[PDB]
Amino acid sequence: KVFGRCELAAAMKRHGLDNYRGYSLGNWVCAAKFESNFNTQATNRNTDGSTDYGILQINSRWWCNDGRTPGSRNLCNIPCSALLSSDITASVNCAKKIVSDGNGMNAWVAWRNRCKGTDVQAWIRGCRL
Ligand code: NA
Repeated sequence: KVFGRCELAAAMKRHGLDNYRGYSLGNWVCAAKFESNFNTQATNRNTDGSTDYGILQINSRWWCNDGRTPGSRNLCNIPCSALLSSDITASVNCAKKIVSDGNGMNAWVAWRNRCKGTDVQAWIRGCRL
């Protein structure tokens, strides 16, 4: 599924991301925009044997198990295929873990490069929340 901006914002709000660990909703929407272009099926296969999965491009070395990645930790305790669903629940639950495991949103390269320091409220402006 390719989400709309406001539709994704509402889904992320329903799942408790607004102000999760001090990150406003627009940060999460911005991260998804630049990680995956709002596409739940996005995959990026890296040369290091790992793969980034889903709307938040969560990597298979630390966070989910795909059976193919060296050094797997599976800290979210999920198969990576769960991150390719049309429903965002598994991606949101794992994203919450990423931040709870002592990372901030700097764990997402697209957040740090394209969202940090910007007016991230723009990403939820005009939306029914
Ligand atoms: Na996309």
